[PDB]
Amino acid sequence: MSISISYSATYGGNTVAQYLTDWSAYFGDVNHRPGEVVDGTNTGGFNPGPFDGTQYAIKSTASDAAFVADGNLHYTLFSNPSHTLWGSVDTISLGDTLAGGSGSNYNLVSQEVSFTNLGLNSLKEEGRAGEVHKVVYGLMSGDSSALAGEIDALLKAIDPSLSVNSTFDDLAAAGVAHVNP
Ligand code: HEM
Repeated sequence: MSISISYSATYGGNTVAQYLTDWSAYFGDVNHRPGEVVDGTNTGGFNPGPFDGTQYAIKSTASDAAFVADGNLHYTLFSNPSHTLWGSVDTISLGDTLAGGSGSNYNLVSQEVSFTNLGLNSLKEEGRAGEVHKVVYGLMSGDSSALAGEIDALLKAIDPSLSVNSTFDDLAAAGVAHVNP
């Protein structure tokens, strides 16, 4: 299935690339790094978890920004290859004001953009070189490059004219993106 994008009308005139840069600047970096994960404040969480589920979500420690990844996800924690997120991601949703987690599915109250039918898939054995790992860990760490590259490849696979340098409105014109009510 080809990529499909939903977006808040607010961002219609933004390029996908520019939106991702800005969102990442707003989320910042949760400092999910050696020596810097010392409590539960920058781990994020799995649904149902603790180390697997159909969602991973994390809140910014710098702002209200948050994201949710939907799919079939597994985190190795200390087990070799350590600190690898692997499995499949179908959807990534970016925005503000995370809700749920506790019997409810994670969801953003302000879902700004959502990218679905991503068909990302990574095996455990790929370790931290897996596309799933790099995409999500990038977002955690203030670098939306990996996500941008993946969306870019999925748009181009539809047609070489479509890319992250298109606006959301451009992609809606091309039938690939859709404004949220
Ligand atoms: C429940 C969720 C998670 C928990 C409890 C968790 C726990 C940890 C802890 C405790 C560390 C630090 C280890 C140390 O300082 O010795 C760590 C590091 C790390 N975690 Fe996570 N983590 C979670 C989710 C994620 C996710 C979703 C990713 C990737 C998308 C990830 C990637 C990493 C990476 C790359 C490191 C750095 C390891 C290194 O450079 O050696 N973690 N994690």
